[PDB]
Amino acid sequence: CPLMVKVLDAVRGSPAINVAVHVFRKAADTWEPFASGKTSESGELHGLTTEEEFVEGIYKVEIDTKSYWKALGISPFHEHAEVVFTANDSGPRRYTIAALLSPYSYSTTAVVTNP
Amino acid sequence: CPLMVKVLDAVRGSPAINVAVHVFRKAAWEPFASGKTSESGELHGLTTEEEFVEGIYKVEIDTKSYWKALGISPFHEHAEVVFTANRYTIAALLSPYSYSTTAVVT
Amino acid sequence: CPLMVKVLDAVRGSPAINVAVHVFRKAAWEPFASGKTSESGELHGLTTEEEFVEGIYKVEIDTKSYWKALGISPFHEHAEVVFTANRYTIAALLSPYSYSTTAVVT
Amino acid sequence: CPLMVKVLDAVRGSPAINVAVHVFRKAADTWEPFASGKTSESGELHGLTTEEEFVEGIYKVEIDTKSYWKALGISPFHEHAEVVFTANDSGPRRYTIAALLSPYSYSTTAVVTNP
Ligand SMILES: [Ca+2]
Ligand SMILES: [Ca+2]
Ligand SMILES: [Ca+2]
Ligand SMILES: [Ca+2]
Repeated sequence: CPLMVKVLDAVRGSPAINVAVHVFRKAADTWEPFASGKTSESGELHGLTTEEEFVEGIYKVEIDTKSYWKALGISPFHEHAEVVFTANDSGPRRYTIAALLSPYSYSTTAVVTNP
Repeated sequence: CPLMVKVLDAVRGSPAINVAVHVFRKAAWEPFASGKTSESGELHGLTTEEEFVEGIYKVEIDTKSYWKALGISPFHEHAEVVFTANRYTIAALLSPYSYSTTAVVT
Repeated sequence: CPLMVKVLDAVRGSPAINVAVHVFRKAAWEPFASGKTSESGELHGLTTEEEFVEGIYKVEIDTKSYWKALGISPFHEHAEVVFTANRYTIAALLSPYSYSTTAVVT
Repeated sequence: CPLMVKVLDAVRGSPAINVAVHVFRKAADTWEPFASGKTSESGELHGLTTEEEFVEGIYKVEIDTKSYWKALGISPFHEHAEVVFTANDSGPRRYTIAALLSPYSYSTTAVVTNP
C-alpha cells in the first residue's frame, strides 16, 4: 500500500471515522481525480491505490472536514484539509499522511518509507 | 486588518521570513490578496474591510521555497488552507515533513 | 519581555482568556513566574531580563480549568512545557483531547 | 493493552525510533515510577503495562526528546514532552497517546476507548 491516510479527532478523543478523503493528481494543463475512500473505524484509509497506479506527480489529498464536523453537530471552520506534495520523484516510495483535526486547526505530517 | 497571516519555523524556532502567501476566494479561485512575510513572520495589509466579504477563502503559503532557501528538502508544496468566512489571524507552524495551521477570530 | 505566553483555543477559534500559567526553574522546580492570560490570550510581564538566567524551565498552563469553565470535559491536566534556555514566546494551541506547543525566539 | 504511545518525527518524515518513554503515577504525597520503554521501528510502544497494574490515578508520560534529537545531530529545545492526565476515573479505559515531534514544537493527542 503505497498511500495510506490516518485521521484523528482532537474534540472527541477518537479516530475520525467515516471521513471522506479525495486524492487528485496534477494534470498536464488542473487537478484530476486519482482515488478516494472513507476512513475506517480506526481512522485509517488503506487501499486507496496500487503500486501500478501510483506514478510520479504532484498529489493533493483533500480530507472532508466540513461534513465530518457538521454530522457531529460541531461548527467547522476549514472546508477541508488539503495536503499537496510531490511523490515518487527519485523513485517509488510509500507515504502515510496523518492528520489531527479540530474545528479551527488541523495538523498534518508525512511518513515516507523506501519499500 | 481583517486578515493577518503569521508563519513560524518549528525546526529553528524562529519566525519564517520572506515567505510568499497567496489568498484566493472561491468564485461562482479568484486571486484575492498576497504578499511576503516580514522579519517578524507576519503579513499584514492583505485586504480591507470592503473587499473581505463572506465566502470561501484559501490561504496558500509557499513553504517549499522557504525550506529550499534554507538548504532543507521539504515534503509539501505549500501549506494551502481553506475556510469559510462568516478579524481573522491565520497561523502556520512549519516543519520539513509537517505543518499545522490555526485560525483565531478577534 | 524576555518571556511571553500565548494561548489559543482550537475549538472556538478564539484566544484562551483567564487561563492560569505557572513557570518553574529547575533547581540544583522553584516557582519562577506566573499569571493569567489577558483578553488577547497573552501573558506578558512574567519576568525580567535580570531574573531570567539560562537554565531549564517548565511552563505549565492550567488547561483543565479552562475547559471546565466552558462546560467541556478535557483530557489533560495541564499542558506543561519544558525547555532549556541558552526573547522567548511560548505558544499553546488547545483542544479538549490535544494540545500543541511551540517556542519562537526573537 | 491499556496504554500505548506512538511518536512521529516531523524533521525526517519518519517514525521516532528508539525514543525513551517514562510513565509516572502521582503518589499520595510526588511522581512515582510506573512503567517505561522504547519506541519500536514503527514508532510505537506497546506492552508498557497491563490491565491489572493500570489503576486509576494521575499519570505523566515523559518522552525523551532531548536524547532523540541529540543522537540525530539536531538541537533540541524541549527537554522532554510531558503529557499529564487522569486515567480510569469513571472506569477502565484504553488510552493511545500520539506525539509529533519537532525541535522547537510538539503536539500530542489522546485516543480513549472503552474496551
Ligand atoms: Ca523524477
Ligand atoms: Ca451569510
Ligand atoms: Ca551557557
Ligand atoms: Ca473514580
